[PDB]
Amino acid sequence: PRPSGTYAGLPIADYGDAPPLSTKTMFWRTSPEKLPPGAWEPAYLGSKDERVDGPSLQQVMRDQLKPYSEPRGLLPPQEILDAVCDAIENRLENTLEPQKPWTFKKACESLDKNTSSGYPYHKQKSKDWTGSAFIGDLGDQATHANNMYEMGKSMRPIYTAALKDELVKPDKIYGKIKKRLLWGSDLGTMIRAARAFGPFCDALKETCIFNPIRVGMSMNEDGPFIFARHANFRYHMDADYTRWDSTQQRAILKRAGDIMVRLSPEPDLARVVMDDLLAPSLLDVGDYKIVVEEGLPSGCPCTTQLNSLAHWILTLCAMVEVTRVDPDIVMQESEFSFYGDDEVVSTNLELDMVKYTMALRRYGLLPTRADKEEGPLERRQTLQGISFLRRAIVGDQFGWYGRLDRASIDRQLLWTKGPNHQNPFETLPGHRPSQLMALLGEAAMHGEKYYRTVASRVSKEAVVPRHRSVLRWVRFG
Ligand SMILES: Cc1ccc(C(=O)Nc2ccc(S(=O)(=O)O)c3cccc(S(=O)(=O)O)c23)cc1NC(=O)c1cccc([N+](=O)[O-])c1
Ligand SMILES: [Mg+2]
Repeated sequence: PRPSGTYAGLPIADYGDAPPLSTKTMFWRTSPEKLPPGAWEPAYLGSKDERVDGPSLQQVMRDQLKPYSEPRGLLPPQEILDAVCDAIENRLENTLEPQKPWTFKKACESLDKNTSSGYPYHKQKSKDWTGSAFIGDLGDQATHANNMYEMGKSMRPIYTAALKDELVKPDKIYGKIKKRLLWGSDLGTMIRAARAFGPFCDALKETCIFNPIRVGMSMNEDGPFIFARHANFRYHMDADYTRWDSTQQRAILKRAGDIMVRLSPEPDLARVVMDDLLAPSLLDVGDYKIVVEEGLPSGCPCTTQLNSLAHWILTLCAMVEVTRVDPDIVMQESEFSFYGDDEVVSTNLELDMVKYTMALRRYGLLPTRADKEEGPLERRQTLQGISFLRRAIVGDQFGWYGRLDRASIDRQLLWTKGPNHQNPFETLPGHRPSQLMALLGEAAMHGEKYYRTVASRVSKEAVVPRHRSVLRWVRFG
């Protein structure tokens, strides 16, 4: 750890080991025809992107790192924070079934084998996986990490920075180029965090309908119940935060982590891992590993739950600050849904929206109105039209459900995933059945008319069910 200075506003701690940022996309066009105006396309691919002449990917990454050197917003008032945290912990103790510890074997099995091991080998995890265990280098890395876990010994996570290959609005390619920062965790940290927090994460997933952290929900199976519950409350809103992860305070995440640790079956071992996760983070940006003291270190498996929990603490602190009602009463009078930064907030309380917005902003968060104008967040008295997990919530005669917007459905027709390549507009030879049947489902939820337009598009080239049938399957079966 010898070099020094400042990289993208953040301290340099060492030289970096990360491989080069990706110059390819997994998205291919489904026909050679020209795309409509305003059509979304895969994010910028760097100096070799034929579509535009933009900055280096490393510069694009430096842009994403800016928010992490911004100053934090403020802690909620301490007396409110303490009471909110207690009420959250208490609700979780009243609902979660105690779990057994996770074994090394279980931890290994849980890892997604089709992503990278991160530092130091940067290889797809499948490559040292036998079907039942890690061998070779990953085996060594995993076993060592597991030993350290069992001994309650600290290890420093090393995260690897990347940029997300996804379809984006054209202006993010042909205007001011943007591309989203991803933190990839090192396999050692994944093994330790899996063993320590997999149990809590499982317990919490079993309650995803009765508790606000919805991670693990099935939209088609649980959405109807989840949204029917929200609708029992009068006022509905969604703060639609900007840059949620980069604006988090580690002090808040430490509060969320404390709760996770105390509700874990190996709390002394889990405490060591959570402290490592929340200590100033080492992020490999290629040239340098830099130190990031603030924001969400979003590599590991449990981080969505941790982030969700931090979301819960802040939303509730803001509501208590403004309404001056006790946390437990706010919770009696509300239904929340959280998935990382994504929220739905339903309440019977008459919130002073201007005062609510100001408190969120005082905490360093960046809530945004639907019109992106300045001023206070808005609320409505129907759940319908609020979104969660990229679906509009819709109510009808049969009940509530989540519907994918037409535009997202169109997009999945224009593009298909396949191996990585350099030119997005290239069509993939050689035809995705189950994915077609799913698309018909979503199309169906928009009526027979739109369903039929999508149904023709699907027939090419390529068992096309009737609207009424498929609707019934997706809504009820
Ligand atoms: C965030 C997100 C973004 C894109 C997709 C998604 O469906 N992507 C795609 C999958 C498969 C294909 S395929 O090539 O035809 O097989 C896609 C093809 C084109 C475009 C997409 S995409 O929507 O633009 O990514 C595809 C899914 C998600 N994930 C969710 O909607 C999601 C996340 C967590 C939980 C739930 N959920 O419980 O409903 C749903
Ligand atoms: Mg939302």
